[PDB]
Amino acid sequence: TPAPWARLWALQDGFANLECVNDNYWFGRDKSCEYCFDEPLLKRTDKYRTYSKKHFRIFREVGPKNSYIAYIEDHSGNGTFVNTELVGKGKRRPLNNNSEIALSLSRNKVFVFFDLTVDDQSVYPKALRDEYIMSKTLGSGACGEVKLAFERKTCKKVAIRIISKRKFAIGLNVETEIEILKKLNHPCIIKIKNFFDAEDYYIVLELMEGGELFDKVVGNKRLKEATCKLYFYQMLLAVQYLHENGIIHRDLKPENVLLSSQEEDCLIKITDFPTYLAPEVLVNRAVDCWSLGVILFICLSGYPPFSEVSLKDQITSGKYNFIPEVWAEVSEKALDLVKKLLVVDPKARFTTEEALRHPWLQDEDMKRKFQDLLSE
Amino acid sequence: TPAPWARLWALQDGFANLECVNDNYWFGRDKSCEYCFDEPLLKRTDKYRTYSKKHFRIFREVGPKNSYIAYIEDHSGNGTFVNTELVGKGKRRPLNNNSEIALSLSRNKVFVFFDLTVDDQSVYPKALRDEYIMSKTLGSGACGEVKLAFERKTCKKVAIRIISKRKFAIGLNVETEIEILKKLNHPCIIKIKNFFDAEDYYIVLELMEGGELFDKVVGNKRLKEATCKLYFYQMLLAVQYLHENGIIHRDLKPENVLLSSQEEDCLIKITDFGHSKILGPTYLAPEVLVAGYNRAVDCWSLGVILFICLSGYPPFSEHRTQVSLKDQITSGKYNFIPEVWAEVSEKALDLVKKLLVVDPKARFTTEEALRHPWLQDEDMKRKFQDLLSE
Repeated sequence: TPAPWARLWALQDGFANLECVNDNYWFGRDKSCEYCFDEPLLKRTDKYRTYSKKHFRIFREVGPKNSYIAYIEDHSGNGTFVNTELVGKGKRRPLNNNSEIALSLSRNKVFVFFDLTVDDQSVYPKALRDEYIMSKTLGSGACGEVKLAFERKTCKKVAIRIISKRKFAIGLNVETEIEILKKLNHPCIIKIKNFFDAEDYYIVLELMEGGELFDKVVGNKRLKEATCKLYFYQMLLAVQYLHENGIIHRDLKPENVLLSSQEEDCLIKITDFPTYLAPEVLVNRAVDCWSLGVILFICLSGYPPFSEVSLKDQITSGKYNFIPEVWAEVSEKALDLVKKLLVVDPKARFTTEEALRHPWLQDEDMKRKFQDLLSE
Repeated sequence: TPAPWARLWALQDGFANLECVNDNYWFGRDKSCEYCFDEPLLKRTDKYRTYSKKHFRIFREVGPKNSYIAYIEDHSGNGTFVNTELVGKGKRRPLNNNSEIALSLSRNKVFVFFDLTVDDQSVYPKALRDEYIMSKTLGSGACGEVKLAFERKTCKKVAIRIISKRKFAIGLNVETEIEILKKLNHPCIIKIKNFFDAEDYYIVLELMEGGELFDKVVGNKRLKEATCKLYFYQMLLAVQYLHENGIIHRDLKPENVLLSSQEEDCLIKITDFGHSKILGPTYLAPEVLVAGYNRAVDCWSLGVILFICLSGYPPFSEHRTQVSLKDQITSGKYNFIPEVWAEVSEKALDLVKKLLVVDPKARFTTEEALRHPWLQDEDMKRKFQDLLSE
């Protein structure tokens, strides 16, 4: 009934392949061994007599996070070698995937071990795997694991984020909340494509092939002012839409402003509902507006307005780090808007509506560009 | 020169095992194929003629998180089957580890594919792997990945947490900060066993075999008052030590009170205190929901951890009638269920109350807690001392 957690592969003929289902396997000549060097083929060998009555064992054990770890334990006298190195008499070590087991001699390769407790797709609710193929981890979010997946038949990439129900289990909520987000229909917002419920919550989301605004801005590179304008415009529309649907972001940053292609001109899409923390929080819509200011500052300049006395002191006093050499090539209007957005007092800070009316954004050409991309 | 990213395993004799080094492999009868069904052994077969000139390909591709993803693409007419299911003519799909490749017939198993992009040792800085064997992921922290590891020779379990230097790369800091935490020497605090620096920061920490206080307290189970007392005593010593070394926790909760074995009586160890400083709510103090008093914050937290330990439920929760969680906390009216508390001592309840006081100036300090009657148990104190010998 149970699925195998490991395959052992015989390298020399006169050895059987093993598929590990039980928790423990002894290898040796002894009749009592779960895996016995007894096959009358192997018996005529002289190196056969180099192997011990009870040579070595492979086994599982519960991992500190309810996981499973495979170990090998050498009990031989002429040695059990793993990837060339001797384990040793009475000694014990973890068994990595694709390990080589040699016996009596380092050169004498016998088995290759494969851990199946990896990709191990049984780990997921069947309803989900019937629909998707779970792939690599894409990152560690504010929720938990976001993993790559593929639609079984179309073979389309999707992102699946995984949150643990154990996380709130001391003393359900998400099910109603998902449906509200699911109804949302706008081309600059991430679509919540699907939703599953097992021991964990799985939330299938559309995957953005272009990745994060962050990457276009890390390493002292900067974006053409017009590209900044395009992106920020879209960011304003996005945030406003959220605000109008009673959602406040609270954690807007380049790593969750997503781009839709490797083309410079393209659709921005927002996700996930301290350099970026508002000063008033360091002491609710204004919060997102401060964030955009920062995102804007970084886009135009290629460096952050506040970096590492304290980072907190700089923010609460609202004296952003202004480098003339970097800003000289940026427009007066662009600089102006940034300043309006980076205002300590939230009652003074520009609102998104005020930002959209700001002169810097009065570009009927880039507005048309945005409209074009919606056709794309 | 390059290491193989996959092994293919021949299931039928008259087929070679393949070790994938190149980015693309075509399988087929055709001479041009990187893997050719041509061996004069295989040629006499009748099912040999069921295979296509250009049957299928296996290949790599760069993944979104700088990853590599292995795909199979069927180009046959009689089919390429993967784990029983037909891929299909012109079709393409990802190749999971331990996949079975059949050809022409579902039953006709030929290859088993093994992905080697499965945790490899060489992804990490050599200095580290010379010392440790990297194992399974233990979780995703406030830092990044915490993984299981083993000391190369002793074979002792350790936890290694991995943080990315790319994370702050827009516009080093951690190196000086680590040394301060490294000097800390108290049995109820996690020891920072070692530290490495490559493209990523690796921080080797001691692994707690008992996991999180959280697990012993989730699902309506509760702990014997004496076990609460043992744990909480240790928690007080731990927090006091931190406070005396100028570190305020700010995020004390069951998920970061660690236990040292599956035995009920055992060492508690605390974590994420400067790990909640390396990067820069049931447990949030009411005053934070509204200088050297920032300590009260940790003291409120312990009251909560204490409440939960003795009762098996939280002092403040979310319910659709009692309005906000914030309202309950700021007004300090914890949810008291007589049926649950009847078996808990008066003194224990007393201390909880002293810790759960809205005004920080009134709240018990850790010194005040330790002098509280509930904790005047010379027997449990001796127990603690015993475990230090263990």
